[PDB]
Formats: sequence, structure tokens, C-alpha cells
Amino acid sequence: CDAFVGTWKLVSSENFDDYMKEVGVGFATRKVAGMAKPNMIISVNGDVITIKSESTFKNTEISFILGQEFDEVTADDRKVKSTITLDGGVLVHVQKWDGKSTTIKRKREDDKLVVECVMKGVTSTRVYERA
Ligand SMILES: O=C(O)CCCn1c2ccccc2c2ccccc21
Repeated sequence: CDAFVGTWKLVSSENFDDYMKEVGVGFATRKVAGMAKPNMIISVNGDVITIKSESTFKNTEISFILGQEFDEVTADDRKVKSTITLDGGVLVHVQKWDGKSTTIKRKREDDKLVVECVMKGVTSTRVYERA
């Protein structure tokens, strides 16, 4: 994946509070996270992909190789087992913790980067555009 490379700003978000709630995010965290308009910076150095998220809420960063499981501390402080693959141009990211699972799909659509977050019956869609 490298059509994903760049700096991306959040411009729209749907159902993100519902999603965080379903994931188990406490109210105090949802409040600040929900108002957040993060900048997402994606870069690639060989087989290592780095995704940063910067906002007044929290700075986070993951570095990974496609198809190799890694430990992630999420923005909401979950300790999860993450695996990311590239599937028909789609970056598919699964987080597993406590017998639960959530999926984040990042895809390129026109000049948008579209992020779909799924937890149980809840689907949240977030759109980023180049900074
Ligand atoms: O990438 C996204 O836009 C949503 C998935 C990752 N993510 C955040 C990104 C920016 C700000 C807060 C959060 C957040 C909060 C809880 C869980 C996942 C989260």
C-alpha cells in the first residue's frame, strides 16, 4: 500500500460516537474523541507502513508489516492484537481483544481516503482529504 501515502485531514464523520460506545469507550473519552478532527499521516519505508494520527485529543502511531500481527495501544487505551492486510486496494485492519473483534477499512475513493469502522451492528464512516 502506498496510494495511501500522504497527510490527510478528517472532513466528515458519521456514527463515530455509536461506534466508540459499542467498542466500550467511556463517555469522558467519547466526548473529546468525537470533537476531534485528526490529521492522519501515512508513510511507507520498504515493507514497514507507518500510520500516525494527530489531534488535540491524542497522538497515536502504528508501524506494521502487512499480514504480521502486532500489539497496539488504541486511542482509547485498549491493548489489542492487530493484523493489517491489503485486499483489492483496501487496507483491512482487524483489532482483537477479549474475544471481541473490530474492523477498520481504509480505502482510496476519488481524492478521498475513506475509513469504515465496524463494531457488531454499528458502522461508522469517516472521510479524509489531502491537507
Ligand atoms: O481512524 C479513525 O478515524 C477512527 C479509528 C481510530 N480512532 C480514532 C482516530 C482519531 C481520533 C479518535 C479515534 C478513536 C477513538 C476510539 C477508538 C478508535 C479511534
